[PDB]
Amino acid sequence: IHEIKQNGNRYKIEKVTDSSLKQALASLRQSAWNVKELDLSGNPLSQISAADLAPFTKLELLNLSSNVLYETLDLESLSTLRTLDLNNNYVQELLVGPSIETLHAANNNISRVSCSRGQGKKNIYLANNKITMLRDLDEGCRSRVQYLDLKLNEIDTVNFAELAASSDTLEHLNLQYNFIYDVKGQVVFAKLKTLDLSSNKLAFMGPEFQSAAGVTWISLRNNKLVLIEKALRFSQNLEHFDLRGNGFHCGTLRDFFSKNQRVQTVAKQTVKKLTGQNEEECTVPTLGHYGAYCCEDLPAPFADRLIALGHHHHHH
Ligand SMILES: *[C@@H]1O[C@H](CO)[C@@H](O[C@@H]2O[C@H](CO)[C@@H](O)[C@H](O)[C@H]2NC(C)=O)[C@H](O)[C@H]1NC(C)=O
Repeated sequence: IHEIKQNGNRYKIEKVTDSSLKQALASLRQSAWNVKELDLSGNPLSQISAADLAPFTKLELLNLSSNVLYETLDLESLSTLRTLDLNNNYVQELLVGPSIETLHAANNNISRVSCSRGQGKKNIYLANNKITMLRDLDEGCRSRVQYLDLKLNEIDTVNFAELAASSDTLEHLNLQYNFIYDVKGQVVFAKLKTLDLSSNKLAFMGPEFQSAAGVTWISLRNNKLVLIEKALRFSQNLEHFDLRGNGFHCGTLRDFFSKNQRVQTVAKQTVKKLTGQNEEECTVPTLGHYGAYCCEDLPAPFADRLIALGHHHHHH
């Protein structure tokens, strides 16, 4: 009782099941040359094979969203596919081909993504999955990325070098709501416009952040920052700078802002825009401010001790 609706070279199939999918696709194969987009969203499909889709050699867009796909979705052999949407499924491991330009795969169980070597740019949407490290994405998936959304995953650390194959293409990196406690790596991201590392667990905004010197928008809101690398410099591009919700030593703010006066101004404007106030509200009134941010006097080695003792164990 399945239905194949159609509009030009774009087809949609409804009321299909694992048991009737094979038949539906046979019917579709009758006009395979005209199949540029196939929409299978909303069904109870629990699996689909590249082999099933192999005969559709002109297929550029495939929509599998809101099915019940699980385990491995391997479509690496669909050489023509440019856009794949499997939002809202249960996929654990995902493999896609050399023509992928846009990959929507939010709200799955994904812990592994692989992308065949390609030449174009990639936009990758992986919010709300089970990614625990950037190397869960293979090197193809980390090359020539333009937009990368990894929010609401379980990433523990970040090494910018692992994104070096996107140094010239990456424009947006969202890593908010992970559990990142350490960042390192020096990469010149020539095109990076936005970096979101808010709601992670960072204690030190270190020299690695020169990798983001050129951004327009950056947030480390609601981390656990105590210190900032005084040598960091941002550019005139910066319009949004959010370090609210941390635990800064006053000295570190004085040092950093002393050589980034315009950043101090951007910080104040950013807080004003978001809360209607020129400074953030502190949790403990025994706290003052340096510019817009709360801070405490952690002179001597107290600040360094908070950072070291924050992770008093060997490095994984
Ligand atoms: C894949 O199919 C889903 C479901 O039809 C699309 O999601 C909808 O997108 C349209 C247009 O953007 C919205 O009006 C609907 O509200 C969305 N529905 C849901 C449940 O999100 C989705 O856009 C399609 N993906 C692609 C890449 O075409």
